[PDB]
Amino acid sequence: GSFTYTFVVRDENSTVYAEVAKILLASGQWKRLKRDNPKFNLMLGERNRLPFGRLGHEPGLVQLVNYYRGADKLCRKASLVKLIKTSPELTCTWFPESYVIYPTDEREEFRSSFNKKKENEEGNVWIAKSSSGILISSDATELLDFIDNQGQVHVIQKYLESPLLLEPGHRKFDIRSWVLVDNQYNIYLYREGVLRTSSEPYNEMFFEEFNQYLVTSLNINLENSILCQIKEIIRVCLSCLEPAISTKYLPYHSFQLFGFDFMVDKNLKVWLIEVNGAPACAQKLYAELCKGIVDLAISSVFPLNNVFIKL
Ligand SMILES: Nc1ncnc2c1ncn2[C@@H]1O[C@H](COP(=O)(O)OP(=O)(O)NP(=O)(O)O)[C@@H](O)[C@H]1O
Ligand SMILES: [Mg+2]
Ligand SMILES: [Mg+2]
Ligand SMILES: [Mg+2]
Repeated sequence: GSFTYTFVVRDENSTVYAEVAKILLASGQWKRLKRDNPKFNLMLGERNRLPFGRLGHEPGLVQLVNYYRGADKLCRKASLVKLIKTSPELTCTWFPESYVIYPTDEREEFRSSFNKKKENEEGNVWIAKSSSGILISSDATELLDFIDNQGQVHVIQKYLESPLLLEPGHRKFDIRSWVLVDNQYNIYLYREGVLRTSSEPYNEMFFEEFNQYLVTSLNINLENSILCQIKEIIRVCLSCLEPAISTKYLPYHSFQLFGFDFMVDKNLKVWLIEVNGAPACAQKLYAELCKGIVDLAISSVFPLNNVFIKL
């Protein structure tokens, strides 16, 4: 329809959306405006503290923003924990046992869990992390100190003592998928992940080789084990969040890119450890990705004249 849409960029430092800001121009149908110009169709907003209250007011403007208000209820450690312990649906065998500790909480239920394991004489190594410096120990009282020492509401999570290692180099790793949730709440998983292998033994590795280390050194395949369970976790996590961030009755549209962080243990079991709301990408994939975003979440709303899986 030879029409030209408009957009503002409120986050100059996002490499994922500094990229998108381009691919748009590439279609010859988009024009970037002044960061403060309110006549935009699409707003590539800021990582945190985004002005959602001013969306869908400008007369006649249908607006889309690249963040779901309230999506931090899944992205912040402490929140993610409450969310899984709240909704009855969350059968969460894939989520490390976790407790929120306020410096000044669940440190009482934590101690109970800790002591129970101590008497049953089983793995009792935990890791204390900050919701937004990490400690890994077996001493509760000590872990709790660390928390109180530096006020910042930490989370005490059960540490995976039996992690699937790699080689050469026998190093620990973690996988990270990219999930795109559009304005109608369709979920799309980019066919490519990325691993963050460790330097010292127990570099960034892609699904290219890793799909091999699962066969040329193991039994099953990349799909028949990991990629299978990963989909289930994504689906339930976002399904439990929908009610609290659905834009069905809001005066504007919303879409968002999430970066899920997983881990695999000895028995090839996949655990969820974190979900990042403003994930960057590999310098390599930054292209086939940012184009799926425009295709699936932007152009789907503002029409112009495989790679993704729909969970
Ligand atoms: N439950 C767990 N069991 C085993 N290892 C874990 C667990 N949780 C986290 N880790 C490891 O701890 C590392 C850092 O934890 P993470 O929760 O990602 O912290 P962060 O605050 O986002 N910081 P960053 O190190 O920049 O990613 C991860 O890359 C994992 O290798
Ligand atoms: Mg929103
Ligand atoms: Mg996004
Ligand atoms: Mg992290």
